[PDB]
Amino acid sequence: MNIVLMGLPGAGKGTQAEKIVAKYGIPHISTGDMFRAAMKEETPLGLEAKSYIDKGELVPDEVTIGIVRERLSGFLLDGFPRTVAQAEALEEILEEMGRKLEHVIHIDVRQEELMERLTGRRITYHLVFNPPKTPYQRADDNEETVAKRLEVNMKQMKPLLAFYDSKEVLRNVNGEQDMEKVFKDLRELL
Ligand SMILES: Nc1ncnc2c1ncn2[C@@H]1O[C@H](COP(=O)(O)OP(=O)(O)OP(=O)(O)OP(=O)(O)OP(=O)(O)OC[C@H]2O[C@@H](n3cnc4c(N)ncnc43)[C@H](O)[C@@H]2O)[C@@H](O)[C@H]1O
Repeated sequence: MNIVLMGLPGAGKGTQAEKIVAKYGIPHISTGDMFRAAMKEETPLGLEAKSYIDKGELVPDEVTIGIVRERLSGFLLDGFPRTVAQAEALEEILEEMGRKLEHVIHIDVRQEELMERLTGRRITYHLVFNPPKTPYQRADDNEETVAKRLEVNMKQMKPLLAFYDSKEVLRNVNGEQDMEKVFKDLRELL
């Protein structure tokens, strides 16, 4: 059970991740969560990562690969690879491990829906979609920062999708649905 979740900021990676972990019971290696853990603990990694994360940019491939390579030593990779260079590195790591990627799952959502999804997010919950009975909000979910995140991720998305689409491991799922309907489709694949 070796799975990769990729998707644009706010597509529903982490949302589906929790459901995948609860259903199947596997490790969940989320670069985003790892950086947030590292940032909060003020480790050297966290410090140098913070500048890029707060800017909305991607942290360099070297350090991102470093952190993942060690941490892999079934699984659910979340937000990795999100560049080709990262994916190129993963292929070697996995061959070095003796475990191949069974499925790469792209959660497809539309750049318009993402702005609303990220701004309305409360941590997950959402103000209009998954509302709490009664009423924190992420630092990088600011309108201005979200725009930078979408810009930067879309650019790296195409080369990846094409990469994995050629490999014949890519599987698109319709992300623009109810949470459980999105998960059902994942179930079908998994
Ligand atoms: N490999 C890498 N290389 C370089 N840098 C890296 C890296 N990996 C991480 N980073 C760094 O990490 C930073 C942040 O990355 P990261 O923390 O991974 O965030 P992201 O990739 O930008 O995506 P988000 O986490 O914002 O959205 P999500 O996909 O988790 O969706 P969510 O479940 O919240 O759900 C979205 C919202 O919508 C709602 N929602 C969920 N599902 C549905 C549905 N089906 N219908 C309607 N609404 C829904 C939810 O309630 C929720 O509020 C990056 O800026 C970068 O700095």
